[PDB]
Amino acid sequence: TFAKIKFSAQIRLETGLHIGGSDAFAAIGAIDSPVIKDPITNIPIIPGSSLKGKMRTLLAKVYNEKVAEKPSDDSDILSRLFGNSKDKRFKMGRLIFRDAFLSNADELD
RNA sequence: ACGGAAACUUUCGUAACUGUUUAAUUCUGUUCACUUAUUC
Repeated sequence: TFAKIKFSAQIRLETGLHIGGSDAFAAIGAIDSPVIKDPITNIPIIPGSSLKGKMRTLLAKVYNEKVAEKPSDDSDILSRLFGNSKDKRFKMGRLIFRDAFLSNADELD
């Protein structure tokens, strides 16, 4: 009737990425867009907005039936997984992500 | 050298007792700080 499925995993980075954050003040040697971190502490963290915006794009190009043009209006077979602000049959999404935090500080030092 | 002369409709007493503009309601549904790039 109503179940809760939590996909707990550990994202391992094999190659250093580069995602721009807010302002260019993460250190004393920046000149371009740095990396988003934590407003309280000083640990490089990755938000959850970049995961939904990238996984949906790479998935809607093989599981679709029509050439897309605008978001929330392509491939109805997967629109119920992320959401749709135009279809009256559903509005809320059934896939809630989470801002991944760096928990590798217990053995990095 | 008047059917006149003498004289408070006056004294007393809250329009009063009682009583929620109340019950119900996410300012949210879609959204990578991105694209091209030999520290040689």
